[PDB]
Amino acid sequence: VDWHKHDSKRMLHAVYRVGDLDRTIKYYTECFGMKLLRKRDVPDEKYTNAFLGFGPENTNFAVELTYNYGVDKYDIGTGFGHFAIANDDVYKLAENIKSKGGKITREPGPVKGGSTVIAFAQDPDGYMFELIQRADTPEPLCQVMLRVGDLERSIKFYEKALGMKLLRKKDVPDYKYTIAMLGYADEDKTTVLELTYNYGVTEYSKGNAYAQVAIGTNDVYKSAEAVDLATKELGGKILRQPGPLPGINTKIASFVDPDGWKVVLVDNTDFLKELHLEHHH
Ligand code: NA
Ligand code: NI
Repeated sequence: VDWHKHDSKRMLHAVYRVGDLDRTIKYYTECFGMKLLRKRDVPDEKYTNAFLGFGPENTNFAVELTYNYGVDKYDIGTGFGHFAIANDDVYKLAENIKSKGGKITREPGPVKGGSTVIAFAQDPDGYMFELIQRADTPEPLCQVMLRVGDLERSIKFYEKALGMKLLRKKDVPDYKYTIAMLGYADEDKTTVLELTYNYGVTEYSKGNAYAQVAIGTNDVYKSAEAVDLATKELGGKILRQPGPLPGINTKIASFVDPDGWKVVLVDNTDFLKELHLEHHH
């Protein structure tokens, strides 16, 4: 209810799995112009994380790659849409991606109409990146797009569970889809969650590739209460109850939305503590 007004939430990162960490890092840095921000090896649990993006994690959204030792392939499934990168010259960007050995699946040009210039690139594991031409972006990693079976239900869920704003809604009956942009700030200044409904399609597979999106909150207990209240009316479920993780002590909670997409809430202060320990110690 009123807690969302008092909280200061932020989209932190999308977490997903990759077959070859160095290869992805090279593709993102050379083709997409990302920076490698942080890398954490966790050999006791046979994984390595790498965080990449266009600005420091304390002010920007990132991608969090997970490499499970020896595991070289995953199943993306049908529900996962794409990540989007906004850039002021998509023709040049798509040419860069090709010249670095990357793959363009949809050549640069205006969309449906037109006239926004877009392109699509495909990464080594198969994840799609929409390239969107925007003149002066403050946050290039600008969308995570997921498919959903009931858009109204989802919009209400992200509003009530997570305090997101419905930023934009666009129905395109000519092509049998509707989209919504959800987030914590104006669409052109932030990373949005784009939810896509295809007419008469109510289920998709979650696969095992995409893991979750992480959202920072000033109180995981209060935010998890809000989520639990939402899930009672609309669907989804708390998975990990709010509390500190052993050792590091970062407070988190996790849940699934009405479609099965996974969200992790992270205590904002604890997240900054994590970043600090990596970078300054
Ligand atoms: Na599309
Ligand atoms: Ni210190």
